[PDB]
Amino acid sequence: IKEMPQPKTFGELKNLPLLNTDKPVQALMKIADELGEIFKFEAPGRVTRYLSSQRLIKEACDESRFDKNLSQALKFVRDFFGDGLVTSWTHEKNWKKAHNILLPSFSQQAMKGYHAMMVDIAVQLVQKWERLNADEHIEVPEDMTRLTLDTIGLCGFNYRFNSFYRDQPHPFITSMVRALDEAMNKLQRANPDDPAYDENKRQFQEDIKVMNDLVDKIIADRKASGEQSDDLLTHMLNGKDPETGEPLDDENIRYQIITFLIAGHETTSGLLSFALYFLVKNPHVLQKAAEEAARVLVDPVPSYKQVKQLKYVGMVLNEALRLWPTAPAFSLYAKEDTVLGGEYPLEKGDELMVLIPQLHRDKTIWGDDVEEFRPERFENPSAIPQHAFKPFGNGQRACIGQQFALHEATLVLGMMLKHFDFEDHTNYELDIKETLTLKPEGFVVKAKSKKIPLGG
Ligand code: HEM
Ligand SMILES: C[C@@H](c1ncncc1F)[C@](O)(Cn1cncn1)c1ccc(F)cc1F
Repeated sequence: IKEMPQPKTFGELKNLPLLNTDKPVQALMKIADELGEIFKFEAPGRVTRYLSSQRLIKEACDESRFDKNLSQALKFVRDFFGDGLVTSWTHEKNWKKAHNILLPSFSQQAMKGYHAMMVDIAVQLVQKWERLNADEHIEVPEDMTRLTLDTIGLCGFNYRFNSFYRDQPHPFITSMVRALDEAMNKLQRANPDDPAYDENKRQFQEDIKVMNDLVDKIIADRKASGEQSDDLLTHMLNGKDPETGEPLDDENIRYQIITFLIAGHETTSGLLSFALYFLVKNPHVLQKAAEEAARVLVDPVPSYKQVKQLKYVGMVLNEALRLWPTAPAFSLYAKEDTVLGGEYPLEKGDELMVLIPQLHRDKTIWGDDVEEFRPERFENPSAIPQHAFKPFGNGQRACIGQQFALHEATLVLGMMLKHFDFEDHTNYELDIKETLTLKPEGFVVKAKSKKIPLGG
């Protein structure tokens, strides 16, 4: 029954120039602040409706009426991730097949089995910071990415990236980032000329080969191994579908490996980085979290059971995900003609985009203090209405890695708070870099050891 707001248009380009910025999600949040709970965004040949209120998003999350959509971003990265779990349609046969095969790799029982290898990498992080000299500082997102990449490599695939042995990032992730940048930049401007893009397109082939060589090696080293593994790669290679009784095909396996290597570390690094940012900006909250870590983590290394008792650290992480969910949007399509919210008619196939940071600032849900960092909002999880808090997506297409991410992040943040005091020595000004995920660029701290020993 109502007509939808729309931001500024530019002739035949429609709204597209508004995203000529390196911070498009933050630009869309500002449009949502100006225009409200829903607005229409048009580009040449596509329309998207952006949702920001829990009132409308709770309906969008009704899986009888809306299914996951492959947004323009997911259609773009499908060039690399193929029909892996993140980039396949719900009704593409390999989605449910791979979901069925890999679900058991993300249970609590699987988490108990990953714990010792998560501790392996977390101890390496703590030892790096213990070994810094006087007046040296920490590049926070850089070291969080070292940890999370190593953790998914070791836990998932028994592969050691050995990121803490490197002063620059592992070539695999440099090659991935550079291949994606090149693929993006290429979508514009006189492409077959003298240099083209890659110094005549050679660097992309090299970067593609880096990624294919690593996938080759992860698979070959497993098959040649005379040790028993039971990890994510075991299920990828050998798990049979409970429905059809067949394993994943070889091509899809390659896509799942690169999907999980990337999905399994990037957003978790961003979460750890934002959580430490908010802690040093809210020293009362840091103190409360540090007291919990000291009281709970009484052993030289944490046990799985002790990580489960880091209740306040978990609330800290959820509140960082509330303010800056590091995968900040997900996309849905209308299965049939329908009316959203009693007021906005949709046609079959219409795209809805959930603007998660704005959902998480809905004052009718959280109160007027939405910009404050207050972990106590999560003291009682049953008090949060359904579909108010969605940093991991929705329904059967929600993040399969959610518990892995939160166990890793709770473990590591707990050990950080046990072993160091933290100083915001530069009075860092939050600068949020946007790729397909969010991170606090240039965030640096100093860590003063509490001199607490690590069986590390
Ligand atoms: C705090 C960290 C993380 C956040 C915020 C996050 C966020 C998300 C979101 C929002 C989705 C839904 C995407 C969509 O609807 O298009 C998703 C799906 C997915 N995530 Fe994550 N994720 C995190 C960590 C992880 C980890 C650690 C892994 C792997 C170990 C992972 C693997 C996946 C996969 C495979 C899917 C697709 C699930 C499916 O459709 O079957 N994510 N994640
Ligand atoms: C969105 C993000 C993600 N999704 C879900 N859980 C964690 C994440 F970290 C991402 O890593 C983004 N990304 C894309 N190319 C580089 N990075 C991603 C990973 C794999 C993928 F198949 C698609 C995809 F969008």
